[PDB]
Amino acid sequence: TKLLVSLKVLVIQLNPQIGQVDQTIKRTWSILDKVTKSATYVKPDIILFPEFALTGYSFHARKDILPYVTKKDEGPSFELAKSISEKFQCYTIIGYPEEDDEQKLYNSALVVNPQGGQIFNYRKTFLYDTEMNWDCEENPEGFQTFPMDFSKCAKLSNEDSYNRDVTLKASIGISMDLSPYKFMAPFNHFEFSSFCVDNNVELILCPMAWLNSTSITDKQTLHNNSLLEAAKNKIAFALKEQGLPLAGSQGIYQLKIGDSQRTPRVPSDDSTSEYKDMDEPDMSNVNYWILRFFPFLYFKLRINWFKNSSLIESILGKTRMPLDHEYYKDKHDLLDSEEVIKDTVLEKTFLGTSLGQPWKFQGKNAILVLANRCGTEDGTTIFAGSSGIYKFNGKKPSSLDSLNESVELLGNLGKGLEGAILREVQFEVFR
Repeated sequence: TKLLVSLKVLVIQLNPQIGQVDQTIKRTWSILDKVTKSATYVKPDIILFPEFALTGYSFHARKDILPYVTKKDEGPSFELAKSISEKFQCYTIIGYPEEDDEQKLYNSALVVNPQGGQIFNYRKTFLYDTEMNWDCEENPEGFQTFPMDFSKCAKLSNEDSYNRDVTLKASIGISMDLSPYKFMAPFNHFEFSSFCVDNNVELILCPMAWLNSTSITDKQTLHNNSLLEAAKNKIAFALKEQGLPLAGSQGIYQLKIGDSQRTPRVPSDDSTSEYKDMDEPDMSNVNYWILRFFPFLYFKLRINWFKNSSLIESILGKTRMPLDHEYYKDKHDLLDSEEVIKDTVLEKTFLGTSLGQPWKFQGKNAILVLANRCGTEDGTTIFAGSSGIYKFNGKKPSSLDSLNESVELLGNLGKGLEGAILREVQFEVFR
């Protein structure tokens, strides 16, 4: 049975700096106030914040982050999300540094329902180099899904108002989750987005602290003080030329609240990665993010892959998580066996292809909400901003970027300004 859904989605984009938790919270309440006063404001059903939204990101040592960690149901990030959720009767999702009872540290995203109750806590699964500075653990459950009960957000197709409830299957992916494992795995594994497709996820939520490529990441540069000093001068000039302090922009809010301006489809060029034009998205990253969701994108060649059964072995052979992942540290050939083929195996995909269909996502819908922070840290690291909302429409009739019309760019913030974007998103699910 086809069910139409309408969700009001609000994304908050922040430039948090380490040691400014109280200031970032104040700016957050300032943004939310401005949002409610917008001419085309409507109450959000869900509000999504970035990775480490209140704390800053580039922690260099366990001792430096310890004053900012919290239990999943205590502390500034939880209390903020609970207050927001009660004031807007919505789901609120925020990234925060977590500590558990056993003194283990994670990079996490907590989820609070409209009643102010914490219904989920997701831990980052693929870690970035920075997490290794402070002993961050991998999520021992690997990628996870969870239900979100939305009240009065759905209707049958011939009905005229969104008066029915719906439980959507959701998944959170925190920044690096979208990348090849450790940047070492094959690009074409598309681990996170394959997982979402495999598990028929409908609402994909991504708190991020994702870099613009002007950032200094070359390891030899980072560990040669002379090369590093020279590199830092380059970034300093790039911020100064933009009329910004080195940490980037704070407190000047770009608001796109309830408008329907879509983001222009653009191929990545040798200029789309430049840190200029703070109110425009980084289209190098927008295109790359879209590419990392390849299994959700229409691609003509899948018909040949399926016809020739070219991916059957890849499909049967793929494991739930990378073999060396935390998942298996404590969790555990259908061809040459008398075990039957289970439903779950028939749900599995590689490159978007399943055992049963050339393109498993074909004819389906999914919504992607990406909340990326902006600003700069350590004089080396420039975050890409460009938070946005996307619809994968599952339609046929093959570019690997924003030119591909099976994805809809419902709206983005700029690469450099704090702010907020609200979009009403309409899509279908089947029940």
